[PDB]
Amino acid sequence: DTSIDIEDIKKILPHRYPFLLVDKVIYMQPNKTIIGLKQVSTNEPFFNGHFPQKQIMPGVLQIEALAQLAGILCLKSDDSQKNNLFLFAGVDGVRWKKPVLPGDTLTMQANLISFKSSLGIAKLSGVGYVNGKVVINISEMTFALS
Amino acid sequence: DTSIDIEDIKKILPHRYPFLLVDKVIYMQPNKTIIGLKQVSTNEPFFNGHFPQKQIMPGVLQIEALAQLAGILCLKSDDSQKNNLFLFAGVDGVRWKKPVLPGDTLTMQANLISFKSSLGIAKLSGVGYVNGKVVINISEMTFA
Amino acid sequence: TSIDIEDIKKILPHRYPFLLVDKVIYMQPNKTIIGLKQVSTNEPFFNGHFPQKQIMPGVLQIEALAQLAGILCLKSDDSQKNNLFLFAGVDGVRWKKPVLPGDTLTMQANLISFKSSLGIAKLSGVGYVNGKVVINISEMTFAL
Amino acid sequence: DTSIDIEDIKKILPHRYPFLLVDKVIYMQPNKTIIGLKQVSTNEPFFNGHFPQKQIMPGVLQIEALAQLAGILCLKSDDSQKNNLFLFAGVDGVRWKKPVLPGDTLTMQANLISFKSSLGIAKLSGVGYVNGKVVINISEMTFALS
Amino acid sequence: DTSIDIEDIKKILPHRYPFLLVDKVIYMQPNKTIIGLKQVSTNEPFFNGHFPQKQIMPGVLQIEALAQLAGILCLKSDDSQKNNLFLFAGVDGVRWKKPVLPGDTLTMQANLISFKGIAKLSGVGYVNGKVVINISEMTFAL
Amino acid sequence: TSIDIEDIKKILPHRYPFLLVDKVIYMQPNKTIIGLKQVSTNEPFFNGHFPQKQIMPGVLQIEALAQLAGILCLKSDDSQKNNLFLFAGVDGVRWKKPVLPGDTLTMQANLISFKIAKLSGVGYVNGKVVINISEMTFAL
Ligand SMILES: Clc1ccc(OCc2ccccc2)c2ncccc12
Ligand SMILES: Clc1ccc(OCc2ccccc2)c2ncccc12
Ligand SMILES: Clc1ccc(OCc2ccccc2)c2ncccc12
Repeated sequence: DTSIDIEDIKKILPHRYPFLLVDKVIYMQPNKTIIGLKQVSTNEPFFNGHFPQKQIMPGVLQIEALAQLAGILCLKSDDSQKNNLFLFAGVDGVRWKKPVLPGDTLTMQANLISFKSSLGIAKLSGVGYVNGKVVINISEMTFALS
Repeated sequence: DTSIDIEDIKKILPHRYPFLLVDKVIYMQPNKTIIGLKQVSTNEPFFNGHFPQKQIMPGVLQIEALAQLAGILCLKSDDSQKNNLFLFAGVDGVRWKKPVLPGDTLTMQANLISFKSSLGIAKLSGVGYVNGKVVINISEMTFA
Repeated sequence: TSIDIEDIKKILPHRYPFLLVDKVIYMQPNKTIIGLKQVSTNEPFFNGHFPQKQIMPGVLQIEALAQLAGILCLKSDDSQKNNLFLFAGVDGVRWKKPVLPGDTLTMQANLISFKSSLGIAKLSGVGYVNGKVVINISEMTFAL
Repeated sequence: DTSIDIEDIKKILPHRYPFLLVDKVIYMQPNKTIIGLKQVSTNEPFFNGHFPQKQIMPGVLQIEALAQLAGILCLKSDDSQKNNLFLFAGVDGVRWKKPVLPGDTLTMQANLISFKSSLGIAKLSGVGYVNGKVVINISEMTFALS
Repeated sequence: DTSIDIEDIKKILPHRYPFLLVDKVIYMQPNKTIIGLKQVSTNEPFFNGHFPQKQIMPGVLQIEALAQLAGILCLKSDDSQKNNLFLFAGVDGVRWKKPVLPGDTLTMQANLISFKGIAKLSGVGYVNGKVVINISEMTFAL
Repeated sequence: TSIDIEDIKKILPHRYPFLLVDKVIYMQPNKTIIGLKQVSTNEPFFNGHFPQKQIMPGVLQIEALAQLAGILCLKSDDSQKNNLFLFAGVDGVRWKKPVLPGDTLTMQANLISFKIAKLSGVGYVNGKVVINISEMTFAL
């Protein structure tokens, strides 16, 4: 198996509609890496405003999606700190290569770099794909246990 | 490269948010068959109400998506009738086999049975798949 | 009996924007149920169906009847303390007239069969706007 | 006795979703009176917030509905001022008697009192009903045209 | 005073999205007065309908904001009646002076007149220290 | 030169629920831009971020500053009559303080290079720094 459907995602993360952007976790290795996806449908509430004339997934939400996927890893790698409210502290080295569109499946991988659990400091890298091609690159995502 | 993306789907169907349920058309043969997809995400407005404790894509929206996909075939097979507001006339032989969940891709095939080049009205069959498994069966969708 | 929207939510798990029964105006356990849905412009599906012309999607008329059908099943028999029913099949649906903002949709469902703790219920359904037939359904089948 | 339907109402009023609260106009007399209705359904977006435990139509939106209805009468009594963006200027003597609930029909009547072609100063009274019973009573609505 | 932030507002009022119209209470004196604010942003769900061509905060929603602020005062002034569902009963003498727009900060004050639940309150809203809305009398019901 | 939001929608193509600039208070073409976003509870994202605690998601603060940035670009040079710009990359973002219901978010974007347009961006609540962005990169 090694899979996780949205009901169990909701037990881990606090995020709800309209700001839960991880539909499924397909693979996870604690303290190491996590693979998951987000489905991109026209029937999402952000598309109307971005944009009326042309529907492109906001890249900033692509950041959020990966961050949430990254958040799951930390929470399942270490839950000694029984607090699932993770906040973005800093993000670095983001480059967007290709528009993500309604219809695409967004395949995401996040890799855990450093964890000093006593503080609440987690650093991660992230890559997002569509059809095996790189759409979003993230060098370093910094998250805070508050 | 025979396929239709969101923008051109919106040039064909009048449907908009939150009731446009075709993301992509991946194959189409005029007057014969159409294959498309709808991505199923937690970030869709119906899941909060269906249901709070357990997110299941309402089966009636699976009828809707397949029927919108069917509607594209009718309109691209014959646009002499320059009007894109078709209405569902009836539906028959719907069985739901498996839940459709956030994370799935809904792959849909609609097959044209009859088009009345005399009376007026289209009849089509529909099938929807998740990971190759059959989730929805529709014997006959009726259009006018 | 009558049943208010507060008591309806005590029976059905459906929440916004997918609860499509406003009131149940008559009920007879194991036999028949009469209810209503008020159709207003101020509903979230009307923007997307359609921008140029607001017609209540026929599939939601299926949804509403079947939600009203579900209430009858849960009140006729609740030994199965499960309110999460799912649509299993629907057969013989025919839409006669567009349902519009301003309309009251008066709905009747008639219980045909119930196989106890197998959890199979079969029901017929009709909808009306101004005494006129707008939706007919031969058979709604549920997995209790 | 032209029944007025959703589409033609939208041709009179600039209001759109989720702030158009007239579904139909069933009777109109230019410069005199107007009767219309608003259908009250659970499937409206304001009901989740007002209130989670008990759905009651916000009394203020009942004001807004009569205000839109009255606004239809003004625009169909006199459109020499081809500016359909009318704003609320004052409201006086509003009483609420009964809760307006999902499933109800809100039947609304507005009566024109005064109208000066000089600025957009139109004064109107208004009553709302559910099952013939009075639910909202308004002595005077004052509307300024921009 | 001491502020009542958002989370604590939701513990006093039963109102939720999209009908909670009080963002913050900056000062409150039980049985006397309450001062609060509502941030007016374009990213609010009513602005698309009011209006497509020109975004103006509906006037009746400013009544609702002040009526919710008033509501906080009543419920904290006396919670012997531990029923937070207070309903509008009457409103009298409303006069809107100026359009409230996206970008503005709506500063609001409600003043308790009488309490017997029967509570009467006056209300005033400001944008840039300028009066946008006046309310002589709000009447409310349990 | 001061501004109301009807004109902002004539510049930017973003609409509800993804227009995140309410007012432009100052703009010097090819140089700097000062704007604001009002943070209210009556905003659609707050229900999901989070149920128990309402905090403006940091990524949407990037979105606000970047929309403010894209206004400067479109007014500084509209020879390229395409108002659909797209984020290409963003670098050196640090979040110092939560943005909450009740706050005003005062934003400043400073144009660095234009051939591809680069910009820095800072966000304040009460004159105190909440968000810092070293480099935003755009591709119209
Ligand atoms: Cl000028 C401009 C155009 C379009 C935008 O949408 C967000 C976005 C983000 C990533 C990739 C494409 C688009 C913008 N988002 C933020 C800031 C500016 C923007
Ligand atoms: Cl009794 C009941 C329970 C739940 C429902 O949700 C819609 C649905 C449709 C298809 C499969 C599962 C669920 C219902 N939908 C329509 C009719 C009845 C229903
Ligand atoms: Cl071609 C097409 C056009 C419009 C539609 O709207 C849904 C609907 C359902 C019932 C009556 C009218 C309209 C469709 N609904 C389902 C399937 C196709 C459709």
